[PDB]
Amino acid sequence: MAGQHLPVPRLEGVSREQFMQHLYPQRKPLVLEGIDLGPCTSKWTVDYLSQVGGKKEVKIHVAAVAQMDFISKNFVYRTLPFDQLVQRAAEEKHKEFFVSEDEKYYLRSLGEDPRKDVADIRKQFPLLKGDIKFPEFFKEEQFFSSVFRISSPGLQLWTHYDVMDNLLIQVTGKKRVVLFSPRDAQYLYLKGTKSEVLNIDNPDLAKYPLFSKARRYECSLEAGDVLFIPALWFHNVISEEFGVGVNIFWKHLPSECYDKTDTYGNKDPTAASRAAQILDRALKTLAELPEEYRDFYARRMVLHIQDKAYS
Amino acid sequence: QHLPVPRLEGVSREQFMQHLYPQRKPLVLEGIDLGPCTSKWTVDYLSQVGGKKEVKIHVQMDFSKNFVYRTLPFDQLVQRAAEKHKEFFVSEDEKYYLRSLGEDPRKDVADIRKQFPLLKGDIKFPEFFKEEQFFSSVFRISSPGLQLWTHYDVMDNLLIQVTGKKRVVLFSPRDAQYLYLKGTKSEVLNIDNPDLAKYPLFSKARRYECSLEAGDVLFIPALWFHNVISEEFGVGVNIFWKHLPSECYDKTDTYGNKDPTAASRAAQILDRALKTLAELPEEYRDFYARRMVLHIQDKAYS
Ligand SMILES: [Mg+2]
Repeated sequence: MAGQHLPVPRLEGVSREQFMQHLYPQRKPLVLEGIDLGPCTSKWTVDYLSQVGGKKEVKIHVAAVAQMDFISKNFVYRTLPFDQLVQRAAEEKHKEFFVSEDEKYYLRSLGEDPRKDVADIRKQFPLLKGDIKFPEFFKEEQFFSSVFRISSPGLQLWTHYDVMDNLLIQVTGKKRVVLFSPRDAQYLYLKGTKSEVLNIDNPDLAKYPLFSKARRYECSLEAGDVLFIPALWFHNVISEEFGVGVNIFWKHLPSECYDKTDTYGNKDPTAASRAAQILDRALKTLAELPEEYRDFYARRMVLHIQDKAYS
Repeated sequence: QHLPVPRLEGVSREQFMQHLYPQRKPLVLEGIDLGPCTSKWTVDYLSQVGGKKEVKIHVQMDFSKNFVYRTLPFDQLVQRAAEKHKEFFVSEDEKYYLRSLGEDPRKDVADIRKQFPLLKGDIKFPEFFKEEQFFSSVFRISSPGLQLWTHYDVMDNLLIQVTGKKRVVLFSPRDAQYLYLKGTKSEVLNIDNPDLAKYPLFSKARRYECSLEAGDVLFIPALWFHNVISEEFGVGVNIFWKHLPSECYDKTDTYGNKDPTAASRAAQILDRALKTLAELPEEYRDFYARRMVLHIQDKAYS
C-alpha cells in the first residue's frame, strides 16, 4: 500500500447530478473526459490568445531551470503583457529574456489588486471568458476564484495543496499531475502548503526518507480534459507541452469558515489557524520544562491528538 | 531490544552526582553502605521492631480490579508476606502487598522517618541528593511472585533492595507509544510473554533488565517505566526526590505521580485547541490534527 502508484479514475459522459450527488461527496480526485467546454478548446491557439487576451500586463514566474525550487528560490518574479507571455511560453529558446534564453515561464493569474481581489477570469479576461463554459459542478454562491494557468513545457511546479475544491481544465496541451492523499502529509516534509521534495520521480531518500511511504495517484491531461481536486489534496503538475489551463476554485464549506484576507486559496480555515495559535501556546508553556520532560510530554500529546481527533 | 542495566561498584557520592546522574539513565549501584538494616531486617526482627501499627495492605495483578485493599497489623503483614498463609481475607494462597503511606493519605507523603522511626535508624539513605529535594521515602514489602503492573513516576527514584531478590525491567520514557499508556500505568500486565494479539506494539519496546540482590540500589531517573517482580520475599525501600525546582510540581500530589503543573496545563489548553478543530468536518479536522502532530514533533521532540 505505502509507496504505491495509482491511476486517477477517468470518467466520460458524467452528468451534473451524478457529479454533484455521487462523485463529488466521494472526496477523491477524478478526471472527466469529453465535457462541452465551449469552443475555447479549438480557438485558443497561441496567435489567438495573444490577439484576444493581449497586453493586459501580468505577474509572472521566470525560471532558468525546469525544476523550480522555493527552498532555494531559484526563480524570479517579473511582469509581462499577456500576449508576450503566451508567445514566450510556447517558445523553447528566447530572443529576448529576463535571465537566460532557455528560461521557462509560468503564469498563475491574479485579481486586479491581489490584496483584496481573488482572480476572476470573467472579471479580468472578459473576451476570453467568452470561449469557455465552466462546468456547472457547484452552487454559484460558493464560487471563489477562477485562474489562468499557462506554462512553458518542461516546467515543473512544486507539490502543494489548496483549501478550496478545484476543477482544473486543460484546454490546450498535455499536463501530468500526480496527487497525494491529504493523509499523506506526514510523508511530504511540508513547509506551509509546499513540500520540500522537489524531484518526486527520483527522490533523494537520504534527505527525505519518509517520502517513501507516499502513495501517489497519477494522471495526464489531454486538451479538453477536466480534473477535480478535493481540498487538501496535494498535487504536482508538470506541463509536458505548451498548454493553457483554467482552474476554478470553490467553497466546500460555509463561506463563514474561511479566512477573508485569503484571495489565493492557501490560507487555513480560521478554525484550523486559530487551533494552530492555541497549540503554539502549549508548545510554549511546556517549552521550558527541561528537554527530557518536554519530549516525554510532547509524545503524550501527539498520541492524544491521534486518538481524539484523527478519525 | 533486551538490554542489561549497567552494574557499578565503588561509585562515589560525587562521581554519581557529577558524571552519572546527569546521564539520565538507570543504573544499579552495588555495595553502598546502607547500614545494619541489610543485615538485621529479618522477618522475625522486622515483626518485632515494626510493631502492631495498622497498615494499608493490597491483596500477577490487574489495574480490571483483581486486587483488594485491606489493612493489617504490620508484624502479621510481614509474617504472612513471607508465607500459603493460613489466615487470609480472600484465599489460602492470598498474595500480600505493602506500600507505605503517610498519616493523612490525601494530605501527606509517605516518609520512613515519620512512620518507622526505630527501623529508620537502621538504614542510611545514600546522599545522592539535597534534603530540599527530598520528596518521599516508601516501605515496600511484597510477597514472592507478585507482579506489580508497569508504571512511571515523575520524581527521580532510588530503589534500595534491603532484603531478598527482586527483578525489574524498564523502558525508555520515549517508548511511551509502545506501552499503551492509561495515565501512568501501562496496559500489558504479563511482561514476559505478552499477548501481541491485543497489543501489537509492545514488541517494538526495548526492555532493559536487572536483578536486585540484597544491598543493591537501582537508580530510576524520572519518567522511566519499570516493572518489579519479587523473586524471593523481601523488603525494599525507595526514595523519591525532586529533579526540578520544587515549584514545577503538583502540590496536590502525595505520590510523585501527577504531571508537573506545566504538563497538566499544556494538555488542558491542548484539549481546547481540539475543541475548535473538532467543529470542522472530520476530514478537515483530521488533516489539521496531523499537521499539529507534525508541528509538535518538529518543535518539542528531542
Ligand atoms: Mg493549486
